[PDB]
Amino acid sequence: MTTRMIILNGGSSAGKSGIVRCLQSVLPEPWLAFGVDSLIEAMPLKMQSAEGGIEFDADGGVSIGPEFRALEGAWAEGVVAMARAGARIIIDDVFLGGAAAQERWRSFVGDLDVLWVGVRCDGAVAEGRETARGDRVAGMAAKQAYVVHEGVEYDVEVDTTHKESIECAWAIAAHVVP
Amino acid sequence: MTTRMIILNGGSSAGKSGIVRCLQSVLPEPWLAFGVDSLIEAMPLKMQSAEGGIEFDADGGVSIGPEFRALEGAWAEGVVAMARAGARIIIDDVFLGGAAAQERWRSFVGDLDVLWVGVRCDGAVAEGRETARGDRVAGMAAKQAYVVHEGVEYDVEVDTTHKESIECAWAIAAHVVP
Amino acid sequence: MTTRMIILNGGSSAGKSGIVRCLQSVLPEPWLAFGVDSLIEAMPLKMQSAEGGIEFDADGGVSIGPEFRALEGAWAEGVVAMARAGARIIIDDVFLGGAAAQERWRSFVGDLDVLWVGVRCDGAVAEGRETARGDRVAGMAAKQAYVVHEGVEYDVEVDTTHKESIECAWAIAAHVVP
Amino acid sequence: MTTRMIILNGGSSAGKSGIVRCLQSVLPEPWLAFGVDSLIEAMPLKMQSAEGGIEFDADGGVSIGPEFRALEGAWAEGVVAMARAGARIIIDDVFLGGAAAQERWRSFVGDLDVLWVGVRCDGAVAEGRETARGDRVAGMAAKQAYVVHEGVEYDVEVDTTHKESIECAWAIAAHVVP
Ligand SMILES: Nc1ncnc2c1ncn2[C@@H]1O[C@H](COP(=O)(O)OP(=O)(O)OP(=O)(O)O)[C@@H](O)[C@H]1O
Ligand SMILES: Nc1ncnc2c1ncn2[C@@H]1O[C@H](COP(=O)(O)OP(=O)(O)OP(=O)(O)O)[C@@H](O)[C@H]1O
Ligand SMILES: Nc1ncnc2c1ncn2[C@@H]1O[C@H](COP(=O)(O)OP(=O)(O)OP(=O)(O)O)[C@@H](O)[C@H]1O
Ligand SMILES: Nc1ncnc2c1ncn2[C@@H]1O[C@H](COP(=O)(O)OP(=O)(O)OP(=O)(O)O)[C@@H](O)[C@H]1O
Ligand SMILES: [Mg+2]
Ligand SMILES: [Mg+2]
Ligand SMILES: [Mg+2]
Ligand SMILES: [Mg+2]
Repeated sequence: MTTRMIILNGGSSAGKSGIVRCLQSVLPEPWLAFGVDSLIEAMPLKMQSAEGGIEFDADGGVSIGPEFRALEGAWAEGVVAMARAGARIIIDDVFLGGAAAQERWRSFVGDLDVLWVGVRCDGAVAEGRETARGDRVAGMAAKQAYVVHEGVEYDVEVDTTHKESIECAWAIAAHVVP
Repeated sequence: MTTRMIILNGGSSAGKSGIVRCLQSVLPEPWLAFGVDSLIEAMPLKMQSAEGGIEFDADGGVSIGPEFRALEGAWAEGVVAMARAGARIIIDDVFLGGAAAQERWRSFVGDLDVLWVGVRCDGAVAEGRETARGDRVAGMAAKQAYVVHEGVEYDVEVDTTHKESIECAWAIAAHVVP
Repeated sequence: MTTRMIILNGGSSAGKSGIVRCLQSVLPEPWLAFGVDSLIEAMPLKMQSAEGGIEFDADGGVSIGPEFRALEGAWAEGVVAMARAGARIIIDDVFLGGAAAQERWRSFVGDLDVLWVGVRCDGAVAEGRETARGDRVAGMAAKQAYVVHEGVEYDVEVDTTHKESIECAWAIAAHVVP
Repeated sequence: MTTRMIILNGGSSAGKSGIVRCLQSVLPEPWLAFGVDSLIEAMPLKMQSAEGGIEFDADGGVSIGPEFRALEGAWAEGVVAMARAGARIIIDDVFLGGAAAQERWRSFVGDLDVLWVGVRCDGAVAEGRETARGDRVAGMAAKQAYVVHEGVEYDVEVDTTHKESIECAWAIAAHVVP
């Protein structure tokens, strides 16, 4: 019944991190937030230049090797263990592998009560926000806007194309069982 | 005729910096961007704890003393001199003093060809974005959403309540004379 | 035998994060880094204004309430679970409670093979670096420089007062069993 | 007599920005700080991918084109105009062209009272700090450690190899005429 973990999936610039910060403010109990950004931040800088690490193409493409996966996997078991220990966890990720990525997460969460959230946004709109964010490599938002949702099953879906982050946070918070 | 400087005015979280980065991307010639954020960044950290410096109240209020003004004034003459020297300058500021703030800027720009831009956004919407930005002191967006525009005259007005940053950038870019 | 986790303890501005980034570069296998900075970053922003959250005094003091501890505890079990799952973890923390803080960590790591590292630095020198870092609240470095080491037991001790981060990283890396 | 502007020159990771923040804290009057970092930040992001913009090689090399120079030049006249208007300015730059770079600055400052500061640091030590800073492209520090000082004339020279930033700030502050 009680929601232990909230997992958001959406393309780059779809507005996930904004929604996450809104949720942390809205939800009464303290929720810990981790995601693709914090993981990469925690990983050695050289992982971004490594063999089977992660590589960001100049056109917005992304390649993930086994070195990166091995770590991410251990990290996933860790966040789940945190939830199991009583910490409310919010995870924002990018399911590059679509359904396969969701399945990978399912293998780690087991029977933990999870709230699966989909964060959609028009490709062209996301691209604009990517440019607005100033520093982002161009091309990622457009490339990930749709494929990351293929075959993915959600409990709640929000679309930031015409809805503010705080509004999507309200919609999501309503599906969180205390 | 040729636009030398673009000055944007709007409350906190109205979306100015996003628009500025979009303009830098859109406009063909290179535009240098400076604003309230970069100025404070350039000022001594102690200016934020000083006598007649700048003080951010816990409720989102802002107080500016003479020490801060003295510097800002010299800085303003500097950015104008940059434009005079041929650098295309974009300035994003918050006219806390309404018309008075615009008048102060006018005293510095002289007959320089300037494009005055107003960036409006619904107070409640701006507040939401403030929360989404995660780290912002709560209360500033609501407090500045309307008063900073009182008596201010613009050449172009954009409203980010229902328009993306890139879209507002297109509207503004159309009024920029090459 | 094989080192699974490296735990660094030292006062603010002692140079922990610099050493951690050097270790991630030096050590051949990928090491995940988490610490006080990333935890606070992951915690709701409101935790910094909460009842039994964390509070940074204007003079550099720090108060931790039960709300903060509850989360930190679950988080600690999580990073340990990550190590247990095969991820090499580096943790940089500030043992405000001295030996008590180390004991708390011991209760979580169990028999996991851990490398306890002490990072010392002259109080006045740390204070200077605090000022140099530009944005840091003044007073923290001096306050934490010595008490955080009282009764704490280390496997390796490095002193950054006259040694570069990369040098301390070499000293620490030599005690890491592959 | 009265010092109007302080210009620091040194290779990447030599510790310039740390010294600058120490100076802003130490010096009694408020000093505005601008440098290579703030300029690039103010320039369009695309300047880093442009024809005659700025390009950072993967090995730490740096190439500056005419597009970048044109802007920098106008910007230089601007900071000088700020000083002329009464704002105390601190500039931290990297004289890639050695004496030629200092000459370029001289053409802009005219007879303005300037304090020329040299910030040296052992190449290998700077490289280590580069790694410690975590995110810096490797190779820049070593490449710039010595050539940027060739034929450059200073009023004060500080060496951060064995001196803290705050200490170098004290040495520099002593040559600042009120
Ligand atoms: N609902 C929204 N309406 C308009 N702009 C938004 C909205 N949500 C977020 N933004 C803006 O979009 C930009 C990018 O969004 P954000 O960083 O939240 O995306 P993200 O999905 O977290 O990105 P990534 O997947 O790369 O980590 C930011 O500048 C953010 O402020
Ligand atoms: N048109 C928009 N639609 C939705 N979200 C937007 C829009 N423009 C900007 N945002 C988001 O609003 C937040 C705050 O906006 P931004 O930082 O651009 O405001 P600002 O006016 O520059 O703030 P300040 O005055 O404090 O410097 C950011 O998270 C940004 O991504
Ligand atoms: N060995 C060193 N010699 C000189 N300066 C150093 C050294 N190690 C780190 N520094 C500098 O000291 C400053 C503060 O150090 P750092 O941020 O690494 O400390 P920290 O212990 O991680 O801080 P906190 O506990 O607040 O997280 C930084 O500006 C850093 O570059
Ligand atoms: N005197 C010092 N002793 C030890 N570490 C130092 C000293 N001064 C600075 N550092 C550290 O060296 C690193 C790099 O220095 P810093 O960023 O100040 O260099 P910089 O010359 O400003 O770089 P750039 O030219 O790329 O802008 C930082 O992590 C900083 O904390
Ligand atoms: Mg995100
Ligand atoms: Mg702004
Ligand atoms: Mg640290
Ligand atoms: Mg610098």
